[PDB]
Amino acid sequence: IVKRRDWEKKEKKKIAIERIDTLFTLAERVARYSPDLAKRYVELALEIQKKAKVKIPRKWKRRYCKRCHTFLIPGVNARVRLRTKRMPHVVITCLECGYIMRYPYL
Ligand SMILES: [Zn+2]
Repeated sequence: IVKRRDWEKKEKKKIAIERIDTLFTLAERVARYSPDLAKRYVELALEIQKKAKVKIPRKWKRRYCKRCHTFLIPGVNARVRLRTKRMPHVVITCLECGYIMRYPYL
């Protein structure tokens, strides 16, 4: 039963990650025309993350505003800059609400 429960737990997390990836894919496709819908998809992905206790894929972790949850598109509603005085890092500013997010470049 230990192995069975472990397999089910692992598969459930994989499913959660699969769903999150799909929701962000849809968010990106509808974001430019329907930003409110993209925000909804981002939030559904965040709900799954919370319920399954999983991490958002690397390819999507920086693509939404942690404050307002809008899907971020450089030039449209996001400013992306790099700072290197100390640790090189990416500075992403949500232009819709002004929230600033930083990520390691390396
Ligand atoms: Zn924002």
